[PDB]
Amino acid sequence: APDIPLANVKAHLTQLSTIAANNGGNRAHGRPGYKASVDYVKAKLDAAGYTTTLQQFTSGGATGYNLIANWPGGDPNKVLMAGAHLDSVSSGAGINDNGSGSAAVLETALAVSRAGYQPDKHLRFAWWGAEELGLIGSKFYVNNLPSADRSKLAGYLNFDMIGSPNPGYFVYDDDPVIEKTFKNYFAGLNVPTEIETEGRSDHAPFKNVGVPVGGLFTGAGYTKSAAQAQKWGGTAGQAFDRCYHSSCDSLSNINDTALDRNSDAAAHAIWTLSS
Ligand SMILES: N[C@@H](Cc1ccc(I)cc1)C(=O)O
Ligand SMILES: [Ca+2]
Ligand SMILES: [Zn+2]
Ligand SMILES: [Zn+2]
Repeated sequence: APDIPLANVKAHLTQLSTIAANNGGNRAHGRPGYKASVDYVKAKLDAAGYTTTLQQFTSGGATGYNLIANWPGGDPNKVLMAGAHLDSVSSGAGINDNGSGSAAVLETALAVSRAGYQPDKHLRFAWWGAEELGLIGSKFYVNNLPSADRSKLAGYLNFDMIGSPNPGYFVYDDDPVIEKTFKNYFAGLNVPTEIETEGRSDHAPFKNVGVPVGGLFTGAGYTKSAAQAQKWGGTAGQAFDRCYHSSCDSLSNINDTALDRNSDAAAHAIWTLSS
């Protein structure tokens, strides 16, 4: 797998930050900063050669969108998906929650095209709307995916909050092959990981219909323990993300090292699991 350039991921976050500032301070469902976020991500994918689909739904009286991006080619009967919710709460720009996962997934999709990769499995990336309303976009996708297409899914990888400023390195303890893939990447860095428990994200509708899932998380409102600060640094007794769901979930609310490592781990897992 390629090394995902941290600067490229950070540049997507800058664009999402400007989109929030240009649209009332947020990227929330039913508000213009969300569709503007979709438009940015979709244009990058279209230019890289993806087949993109805007999947519309209505929730709360307002139109929502999921953005689906299929990389042409690969085994139609073995589809590997990766995704991230692209909405924020209305209090702020949602840069860690979840610009971080959205940007890592986008940069991995662009890296596939830059590398000339032809995965054996068909790759499909997704950016979900209305996750903050209760997983509404990812539930809509799974609810509207015919059972014959559901059975073609080899896995769903989820990235939701992966740049927390006082990070831990959590790996979902779900499908064993996906989990092993992520833990192997972190072992090569000599960075320990822990099982995710803090978390309620967009892998749940896939997990609940038997699709193998996994993912990465760096923590939200829970407090980092003394033991976790000893293994990862940062500040014991402070939240992993002191700006969770806050107006201060801005460009300053990112730990570059965690964003870089989790973005690189995302690309590692997508390459490994697709061929
Ligand atoms: N989905 C939450 C943040 C979150 C990430 C990962 C897990 I696992 C659980 C929760 C939100 O959007 O606020
Ligand atoms: Ca990198
Ligand atoms: Zn989130
Ligand atoms: Zn959230």
